[PDB]
This record gives sequence, C-alpha cells and structure tokens, in this order.
Amino acid sequence: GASKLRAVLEKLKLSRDDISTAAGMVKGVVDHLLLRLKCDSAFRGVGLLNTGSYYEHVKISAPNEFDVMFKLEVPRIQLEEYSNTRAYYFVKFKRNPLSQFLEGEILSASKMLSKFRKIIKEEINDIKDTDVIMKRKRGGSPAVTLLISEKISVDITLALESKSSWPASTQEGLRIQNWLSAKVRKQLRLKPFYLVPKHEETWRLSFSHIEKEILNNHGKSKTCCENKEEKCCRKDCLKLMKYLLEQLKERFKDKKHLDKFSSYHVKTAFFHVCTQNPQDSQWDRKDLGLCFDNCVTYFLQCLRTEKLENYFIPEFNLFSSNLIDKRSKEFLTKQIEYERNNEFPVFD
Amino acid sequence: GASKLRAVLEKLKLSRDDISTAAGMVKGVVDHLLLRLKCDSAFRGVGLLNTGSYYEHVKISANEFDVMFKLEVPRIQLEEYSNTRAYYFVKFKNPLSQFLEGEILSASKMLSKFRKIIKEEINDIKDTDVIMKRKRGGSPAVTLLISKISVDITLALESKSSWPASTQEGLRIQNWLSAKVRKQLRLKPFYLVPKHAKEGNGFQEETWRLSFSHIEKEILNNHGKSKTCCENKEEKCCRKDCLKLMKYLLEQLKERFKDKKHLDKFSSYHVKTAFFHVCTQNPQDSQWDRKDLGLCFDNCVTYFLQCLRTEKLENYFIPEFNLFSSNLIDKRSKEFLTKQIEYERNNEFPVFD
Ligand SMILES: O=C(N[C@H]1CCCC[C@H]1C(=O)O)c1cnn2c(O)cc(-c3ccccc3)nc12
Ligand SMILES: O=C(N[C@H]1CCCC[C@H]1C(=O)O)c1cnn2c(O)cc(-c3ccccc3)nc12
Ligand SMILES: [Zn+2]
Ligand SMILES: [Zn+2]
Repeated sequence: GASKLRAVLEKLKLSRDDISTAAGMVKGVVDHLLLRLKCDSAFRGVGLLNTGSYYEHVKISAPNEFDVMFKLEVPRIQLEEYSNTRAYYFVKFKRNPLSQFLEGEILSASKMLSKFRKIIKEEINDIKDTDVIMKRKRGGSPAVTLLISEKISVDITLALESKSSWPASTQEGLRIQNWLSAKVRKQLRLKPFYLVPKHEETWRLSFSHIEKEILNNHGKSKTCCENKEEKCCRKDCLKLMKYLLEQLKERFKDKKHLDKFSSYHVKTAFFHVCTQNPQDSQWDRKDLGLCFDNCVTYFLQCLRTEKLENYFIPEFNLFSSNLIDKRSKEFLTKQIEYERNNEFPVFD
Repeated sequence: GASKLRAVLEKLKLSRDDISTAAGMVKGVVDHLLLRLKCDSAFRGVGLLNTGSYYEHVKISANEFDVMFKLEVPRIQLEEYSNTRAYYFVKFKNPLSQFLEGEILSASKMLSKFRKIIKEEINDIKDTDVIMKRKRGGSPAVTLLISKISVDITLALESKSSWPASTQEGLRIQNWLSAKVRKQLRLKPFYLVPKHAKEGNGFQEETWRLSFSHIEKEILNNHGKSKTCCENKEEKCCRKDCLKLMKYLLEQLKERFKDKKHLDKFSSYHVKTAFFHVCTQNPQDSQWDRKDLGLCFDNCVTYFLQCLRTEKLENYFIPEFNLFSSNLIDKRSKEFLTKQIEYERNNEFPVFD
C-alpha cells in the first residue's frame, strides 16, 4: 500500500529533531579536532568535507550514528592505477609536508592513518565525555569511531583532495546529461575528487560531495520541489529504499547473507534509476507508490543480473561475484520480493 | 518580421571568429599583465574576473573588449554613501595600508597605484600601449591598445562577506531559476569598483560601487528553469537572442543619433537590466519558445518602452537604485528614445537593414 509508505516517511520525519541535536554535538567535537589537527604540519590543510546522509537530508539510520569525512589538501599528486581495478590507486607526487609518510615514492596510507589515529586519540583525551575506537576491518576507511556522551557514534574518514582532472576511469561515468544537464556535468567534473585510504598502500576514489550535490539539487527543473506543482518523490524513494534494506539487514543480522549489502548499493541503484527516468513528471508525488515499486524493481533487476556499476566509475561492478556471492543476492532478492508481494510487512 | 530578426542574428554570428582571435590576443596580454601585477605586494591577490559580453556569449557590437581585474583583500566593512544604496566607503575589520586615507580605503590612491603599475608593465610588452580612461569615475581605469584592439580594464575589490543590505530584496529569480539558486549565488563574493558617486571634489571621490557582473554572467549562461534549456531541440529558447537583439537595437540607434546628446547616457546595461526583469516576469521556458522569437522580442521591446515611459528601471540587484531616475537621465532623452524605438517597431526595424 502506498499509504503504508507514507506512514514510514511520517515516522522517519519524527527523528529529525534528535538527528539535529546529535549533529550539533558532533559538530562541536569535530570542530575542536580539526583545529587541533590543523596545528600539525602534515595535516595543516585539513578541513571538514560536509557529506553523508545527514547533509543530503536522507539520514534514516540511528540518530546516534554519524559518518564524517575530513579532507586534506595535498600537493599536485600523480595517480597510478592498481591492477586495472579502476577505483584503487597508488598516490605519488609530481614534486612536501607529507614527506614523513612516504614509502619509497608512494604515499603510505598505513603511515598517514597511524599519525591521524594517534593525534585524534591524544586530542579526545582533552574532550569531556568522549572516547575513540579504531575502526577495524574496513581497509582504513573509516579510520576511527568517536563515542560522544556515551550515546553518539561518529565514524571519521580521511580523504585526500586533488584539484586535478578526474581520473580516466570516470570518463564515461556520471551520465546525468539528459537529467541534470551537460552543463552541470561539466561543472561537477571541475570540482575536486577525493581518495580515501582503502586496502597494498592503495587509495579509493570518492565522490561523496558530488552525490550530495545531486541528491540536494535533484530535478531537471531548478524549482523541483520548491512549489506544490513541482513536488516530486525522488528523495522519498531513496529514503524508502534505504529503510527497506536496513530493516532487512536488521531482521537477518544473525544470518550472514545480508552483511555485505550496504546503503551505498541502494544509493547507487537509485542514481541509475534517476538516469533512466530523467523527467520530473515521471516522479510525481501522487505516484509515490508506483515510483517506489519501480525503484525496488530496478534494484531487483540489478541483483538478478549481478550488475550495479559505480555511478562515477562504470567499469567497477559493485555486484561482481568477487564482492558479493550469488547466494547473498538470491537471498535478498527473495526477501524483497516477499516483502513487496505483501505490502512490506517489514515496514509495520 | 521575425525573419528579419533572424537575419540580424545570422549576421552577428559571422563576427564570431574575429571576436575569438581578438579575444585570444587580449587573453595573452592580460594574462602576462596579471602575472606581472601579482608580483606587487598590494596586488598579490589580483586575478581575472571572467565576466563581460564575450564570456556571456552575447558580444554583438564591435575589436573592443571590457575586462575586470578582481582583487582579494582582507575583510571589508562597508559604509553606505548618502543613502545611494550602490555607493560605499570601504573600511577594514593589511596589504593595502599605504592606500588608506584615515579609516577608509582611498579609491583615488588605489587607482593611481593601479594605473602606475599597469603603465610600468606595458612598457615591456611590445605592440601594446596603455592610455588612461577618464570621465568614467575611475571605472574603467585604463584602456590597453593592442597592436587594432582596445581593452578597457576595471579594478574590482572582492568581498567574500554577506552581500550588502541594499541587495536584500534584489535578484528576484526565485520563481525562475529557484530559491536554491538565489541562495547559492548570494553565497558568492561581491565586487566593488572605484566610482565617483557624484561630480565634484570631496567624499564623492572616494566611493566604491557594487558590481555583480559575475552573477549576471552565470544567469545568462545558465538561464532556463530547466537545467537542460537549450541543450536539445525540444528545449531551444530565445532568451539570449532577445538580449542580443535589444543590445543591437540600442547600439544602432545610438550610432544613428550620434549627432544628438539624447541617447548618450543610455548603455547596453539598461537593456540588459530590463531583460533580466523580463525574465523574472516570464519565468517559464515555454514562454520563450524559439518558434515565437518575433513575439518574444516584441514583448522585450515593449517592456523596455514601459520602463522608459514610467521612468522606472531598478538595478536588478539593488531595487532601490533607479537607473532611469531623473538625476541620471532626463525625461526628454527617455521620450526621444521611446519615439525612435516605436517608429522602428512599427516599420519592421529599418535600423536592422
Ligand atoms: O559502503 C560503501 N561501499 C561498500 C559497498 C560497495 C563496495 C565497497 C564497500 C565498502 O567499501 O565498504 C560506500 C559508501 N560510500 N562509498 C563511496 O563514496 C564509494 C564507494 C566505492 C565503491 C567501489 C568503488 C569505488 C568507490 N563505496 C562507498
Ligand atoms: O554601463 C553601466 N552603467 C551605466 C548605466 C547605469 C548607471 C551607471 C552607468 C555607468 O556607470 O556608466 C554598467 C555596466 N556594467 N554595470 C554594472 O555591472 C553595474 C552598474 C551599476 C549601476 C548603478 C548602480 C550600481 C551598479 N552599471 C553598470
Ligand atoms: Zn523534486
Ligand atoms: Zn534556453
């Protein structure tokens, strides 16, 4: 039932105050860390990146769990693609404050994360009612997790910033020309790109700032959602997709079959649905039920075909069997089909 | 009559190549001048502002270019001059210390320094000369003479603070380009150009005037309600062509009546301002369908005429500043331009022959 989707959206709206006060607590701690980090010669150019579901207004997860990125301005770097993977790179320099992090010619993610982690842990000791845990088994990103007031969790990810042209692997990505326009695609591609440490001393491409821009400025019409005539359901469809997946992951947290899926998979599928449906009239709020059904159906088709390209790097298949086994896709496919056939009881 | 408008537009297009190679000649000289300028401690933050009719793709009449040099400076505090809404004294909340006169930044001293270093560096660049631009209140400050090509150069201080209060009700693009876009543009810097606020000696010699030329460029080059306006055949509009035709109509009338003083105070900025107001009044892309170029241009002309008859043409960014005030343009000049435009319109624009 379409009205059951609206009921979910209504209740997700109720967490807005708690997300906002928690975010205010996070900002105060993060601002103090950045000021202390800036005092170190290697991290002088550190800053907040201001990305993630909170800033996209699509935060449906726990109000006590945030993800923040610290960006670091770097000398003009030279990238070397690792093993034709299109998304992972070694970082070298064309010409250095990060010299202490070099391992031969390449920038060591291990050495940089070590100092990043040590400074944060030292500085958290002088912040009232805050502790820090090293995030393990994520290849280095996120690097640390803060615990604020014994209530709020903050995953912190380090990201190198490069103002160079985007790597060649992105040349055919971000296929927004028929939706957001060729002019916008060109303007976005003039923005920096980021590299997060992600296991070899490899770094992985990140475009979280571009995803935020697209989600918050999402219509073909510049006035999309700014008046009653132009209210669309794009952002509500994404919230519902994220909530469906999170609810199913929670329901089967015991079993192992859904642990490899993440919000990024549904977010990526959603961007492809936007490419496939570029007109605002295809997203009329009065058709929220059908729009969500088509979003679910698209995600199911990705699962069944085992194809879900990174929206920026089309040759990187998030649904490769190297990343997610076939049985996990089959399990999630069956669970979602069951839910959809029964008007989503996991939403009850 | 619409086909005659298209004939004008096609002929204006023939000058694209010559504008481009001349613009390339200018870019080389300006780039070298800026590199030399940035060696001076006061102008370390100098840069090219990518504004003007060329960058807007609407350069119609004339080998003559206008360019702006932006200057990053420390945090500025503004003092409005005589309720003029557009003219300010500049104070600082310092590289420009030698150009203060008391608490305020002297436009006179800044121009003298700007003109000196330009004249110094041009002495090395061969096949380029510079003369002082006079009787424009300080903006433009100089004119470069390259090889056939003239380049007016304006100095523009950059302020990254919130825009002045006088702009609070301007830039009324919310129903056309969106409230989100208006917010994003108002987060961009604004500029101040040295500009005498009134004739005569005194405090009026040290004022600076608000400039939003970069915002005008952004809106003109990204002008549709639809992000894909003019990017495909279904969404071709005639906004930019209407502006070109309005500017060409004024330029041709100013040339035809160069023996009078009536049209001397009108400039392309008046029709550009009127055009932005017409875009506010007609916010939907379907109102600008290329099939209706003739009617769209007629409606642009009509709007300009109404501004003339009512003696009201607010600055698009500063709504309390009336470009058509009697203090700036006398009634008889507005009436003369009104009559000549009406004659042209009634006769299928003989100035476009
Ligand atoms: O959760 C995320 N990803 C997981 C699911 C996809 C495979 C990696 C997983 C992981 O690294 O944990 C994820 C959250 N943001 N983000 C992002 O901005 C980029 C990428 C990405 C992925 C592949 C290639 C290049 C970039 N992933 C993410
Ligand atoms: O030609 C231009 N202006 C003439 C016609 C209007 C009155 C002043 C005239 C002059 O200064 O010569 C003009 C070209 N750009 N530009 C601009 O970017 C801003 C302004 C402006 C005007 C009034 C108040 C605040 C700003 N004018 C211009
Ligand atoms: Zn919308
Ligand atoms: Zn257009």
